Amino acid sequence: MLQERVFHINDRVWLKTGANTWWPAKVTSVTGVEGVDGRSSETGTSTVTVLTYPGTQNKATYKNVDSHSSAITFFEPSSEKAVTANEDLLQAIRNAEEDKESNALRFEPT
Repeated sequence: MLQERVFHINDRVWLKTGANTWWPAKVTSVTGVEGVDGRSSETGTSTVTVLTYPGTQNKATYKNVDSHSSAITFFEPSSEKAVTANEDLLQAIRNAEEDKESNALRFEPT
């Protein structure tokens, strides 16, 4: 009984940092209780902690939230439309590109 789309570790989505600054977000599928995300936050406190990828100047942070979908969209970056003069945005653009619900699946790891 899943939704229309599928959820993966990579989770290709867009996160808004302000107004003209956005960064890639990936859900590791980590609850903050004991697996309450399989039912509903209404039960206890099902919190899904996600950790993006490290950039060139900014490092990935970890935050626990029900989903934060109201802050992040479901799509991919434009790259060129994001290119301007953001060192951090540059590195973020690369990650978001690599993370496509199939990261570390086709290419061999380190």
